[PDB]
Amino acid sequence: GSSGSSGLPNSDHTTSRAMLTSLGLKLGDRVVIAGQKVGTLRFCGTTEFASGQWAGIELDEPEGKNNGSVGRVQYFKCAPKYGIFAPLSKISKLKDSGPSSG
Repeated sequence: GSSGSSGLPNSDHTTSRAMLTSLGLKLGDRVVIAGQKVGTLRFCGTTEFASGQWAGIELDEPEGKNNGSVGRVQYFKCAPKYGIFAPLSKISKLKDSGPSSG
């Protein structure tokens, strides 16, 4: 680990409990990144490369900028150029989306 870098203890303090229930997503559900990209939710929480709430989604087609793992840190397993990560806050449940008016 690293004492002087980010802040507050590690492991503990997880914000991945009051998000899945509030939003309505779970491991094994079809989500949508920004109501555009369609993928299957596999991992949900924080990332090691970036900062904030993310999720390791797995697109059905080869349109991802990863292969399940990011550099040295691993999240989920999948084919090459299939796994991708996007802001959970930006990832919502499939369907029920459409501003229309703008």
